[PDB]
Amino acid sequence: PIVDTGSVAPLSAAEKTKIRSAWAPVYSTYETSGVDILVKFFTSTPAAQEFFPKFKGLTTADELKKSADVRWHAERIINAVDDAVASMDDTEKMSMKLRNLSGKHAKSFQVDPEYFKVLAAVIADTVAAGDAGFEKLMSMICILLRSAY
Ligand code: HEM
Ligand SMILES: [C-]#N
Repeated sequence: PIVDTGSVAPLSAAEKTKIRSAWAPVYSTYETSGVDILVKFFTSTPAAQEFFPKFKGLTTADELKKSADVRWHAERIINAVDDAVASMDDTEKMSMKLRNLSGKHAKSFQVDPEYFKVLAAVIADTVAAGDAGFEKLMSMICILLRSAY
């Protein structure tokens, strides 16, 4: 499972390899996959949607699915994960951008951080359900997201 504390053991070449092949298709169909992830997130975690002003009034899966607002936002989420994927070998680059995102989330949007690991789990389920390699990358992501709190 995905954790947002402690430290993560380094990825092995096998992990890196599978993360990359599983990520590919999700990224290339971002306009579709991105929406799916958000719909899934908000229907199972309704508390979380309140932290999103732009999505006020979208009360159904169908409404979420068809809102352009959700689509544009979702692409920014995919692009950020994609940045992490692309940077697995360069801890200094990876970290830098995530630390930045962390600061924005705590001081700018002021979100409750308990949800980072919940969203990250919807992403892992979408990309490759139960893959241990993918869950580690997602855990590194969550740790870093919590860094500015
Ligand atoms: C996997 C974890 C997540 C990633 C990769 C992520 C990524 C992002 C990105 C890339 C942005 C845009 C930053 C910018 O405009 O410069 C953003 C904004 C935002 N995020 Fe996250 N996020 C994550 C989790 C969450 C969660 C769980 C919440 C709610 C609890 C949240 C709430 C927000 C809000 C409210 C905004 C601003 C929306 C707006 O007004 O445009 N994020 N996020
Ligand atoms: C931010 N989702």
